[PDB]
Amino acid sequence: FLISILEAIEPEVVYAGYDNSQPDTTNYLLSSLNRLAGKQMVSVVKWAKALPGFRNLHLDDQMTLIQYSWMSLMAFSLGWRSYKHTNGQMLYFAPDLIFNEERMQQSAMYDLCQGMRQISQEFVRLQVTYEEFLCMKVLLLLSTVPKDGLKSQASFDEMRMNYIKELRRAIANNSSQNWQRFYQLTKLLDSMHDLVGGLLQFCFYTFVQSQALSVEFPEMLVEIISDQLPKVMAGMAKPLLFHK
Ligand SMILES: C[C@]12CCC(=O)C=C1CC[C@@H]1[C@@H]2[C@@H](O)C[C@]2(C=O)[C@@H](C(=O)CO)CC[C@@H]12
Ligand code: NA
Ligand code: NA
Repeated sequence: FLISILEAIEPEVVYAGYDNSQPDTTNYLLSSLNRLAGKQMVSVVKWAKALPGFRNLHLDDQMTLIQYSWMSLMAFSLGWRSYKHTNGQMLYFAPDLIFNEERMQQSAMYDLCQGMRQISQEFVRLQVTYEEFLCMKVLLLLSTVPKDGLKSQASFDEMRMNYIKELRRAIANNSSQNWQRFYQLTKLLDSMHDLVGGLLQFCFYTFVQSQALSVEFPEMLVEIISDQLPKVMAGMAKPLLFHK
């Protein structure tokens, strides 16, 4: 039922509104992705609010969690779309904006693009199911927290454990085979932190020099990044890992 609910609140595909008549310069590609991110942020916030348990958290905890995990959420979903639509060969940012070798090159962030493609490749290797993906995505929203704790810690812990259990349900082969899959899927979850660290570094860097580098960011993103950046830079957040 919880899983059936996740299927129901899963956001509909978001288009980039990309204009292919324009040259694919780094400035245009990055600005287009930032605009896409803004549109995706709207879907993310709406999705989170509809998530069983999220509403029970303090308003500040809700904002904090979205602020710290939006990049991981979008990168993970990108990995899923690329997996389903291109078997992990291209980055399916949006139906109207798919990154091939050429775009990855002109984006000036080829390596980060490959890091994200590696996620899709893991989905392929493990043949991640839609149910597993849905539960894992919720866990990402609940895997980067303030070092000083949350206001509704108790409720948070309970929520997190519920979705972890839901994930094991999706996984459920004998018990040892289920354990192995839990091990592998949570290894994938933990791997998101390092990738996201690199994604956020370039995001913050281009954000800080948005005007000078002519890389546009929509208001939906500017507000969030403006607040998130200092917190992250000061080392106020920490990951909730599944492995040593
Ligand atoms: C959210 C984003 C787009 C939507 C989506 O499906 C998946 C992602 C993940 C990668 C993200 C992009 C988008 O932020 C453009 C970037 C974020 O600013 C890059 C910039 O720094 C551009 O200035 C670095 C990391 C990129
Ligand atoms: Na908080
Ligand atoms: Na792989």
